[PDB]
Amino acid sequence: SQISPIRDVWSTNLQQEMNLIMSLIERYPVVSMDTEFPGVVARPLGVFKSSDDYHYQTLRANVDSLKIIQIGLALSDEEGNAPVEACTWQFNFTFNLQDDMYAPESIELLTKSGIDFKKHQEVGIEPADFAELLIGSGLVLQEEVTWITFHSGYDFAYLLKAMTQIPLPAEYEEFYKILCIYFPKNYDIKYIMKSVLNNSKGLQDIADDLQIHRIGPQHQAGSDALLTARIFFEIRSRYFDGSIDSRMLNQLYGL
Ligand SMILES: [Mg+2]
Ligand SMILES: [Mg+2]
Repeated sequence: SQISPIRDVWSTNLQQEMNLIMSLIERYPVVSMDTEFPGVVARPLGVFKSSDDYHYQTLRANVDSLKIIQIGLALSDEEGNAPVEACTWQFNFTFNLQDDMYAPESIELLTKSGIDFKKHQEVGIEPADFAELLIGSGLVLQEEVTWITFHSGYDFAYLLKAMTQIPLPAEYEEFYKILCIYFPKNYDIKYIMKSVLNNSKGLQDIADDLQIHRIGPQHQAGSDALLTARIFFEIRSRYFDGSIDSRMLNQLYGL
């Protein structure tokens, strides 16, 4: 194939690329997702309702405060085939190294991983513009579409933040309720692999183990989302004989 496996999206081609995605989603209704963001800059203080509560209050504090940098969406059909048009889309969001908050370590990691911060400052997408398109796209609010993620608390929180444009709910129970309306059918591969199957490996280590090859750069959301899709179908085949167990629906790792 002579076209790009990873389609990059900027403010200049947002509408075109969303139009392409909208035209494909009915035929390729399995969406795998990842996000990149500027890390964690703080831990909230006090003592907490649990341990997951502490995890949720950490997430909420940082996701509310730190701007999204990339979202990766990889479409597949129900047997794992990607559209020939694109193995994955990578949405690149507006960010300003001089003005915005971030963990310096994360910016360095993203830079080494290939993020063009100057270009994100110049033609990065506004999350709000993306969110209007995403909500009307057919990908969310639809039981017909399955979302696939990995260790997904922050990743899903960033998408909910984009769509709602307001601070996240104060308690996990409320976050979970609203999340399951926008993403009514989702699987977290980390929950499946570690919490159910007692395999603690990370995304890349699972792919290496299963001999699944990565296309694109590690630690970029497009490539990470595509690897997520490929691991999902291989796990479904190897440990679920083709049919994922319904007890794993909508369970997020660590929350
Ligand atoms: Mg992720
Ligand atoms: Mg990633």
